[PDB]
Amino acid sequence: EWEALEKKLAAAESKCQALEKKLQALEKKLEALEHG
Amino acid sequence: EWEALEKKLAAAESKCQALEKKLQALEKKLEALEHG
Amino acid sequence: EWEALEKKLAAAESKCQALEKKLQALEKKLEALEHG
Ligand SMILES: [Hg+2]
Ligand SMILES: [Zn+2]
Ligand SMILES: [Zn+2]
Ligand SMILES: [Zn+2]
Repeated sequence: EWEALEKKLAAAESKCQALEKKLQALEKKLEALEHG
Repeated sequence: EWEALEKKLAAAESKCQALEKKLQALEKKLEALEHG
Repeated sequence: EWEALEKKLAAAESKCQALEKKLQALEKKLEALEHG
């Protein structure tokens, strides 16, 4: 249905933003190893 | 159209879950370098 | 509305593809540390 797709998309957006933060967190740890 | 958007979203969901697994795989390799 | 959801989804797709590239970029740096 229509509303279930609205929510699916909102959930998808929040998952991608959480994965962007995890990526930023990993990049910080990598840069420490690469320059520390 | 409507159905093409249903599928687009399903495809988007599966890509994000695959990227989450790749992220977990990279985090494991990073943690080995950081603590090994 | 309907069109705002069309665009939301397109924006979501492009964010995930940008995060895939960042992931590939990080994986390359990790592999250098792991094998260099
Ligand atoms: Hg994503
Ligand atoms: Zn660096
Ligand atoms: Zn650690
Ligand atoms: Zn390797």
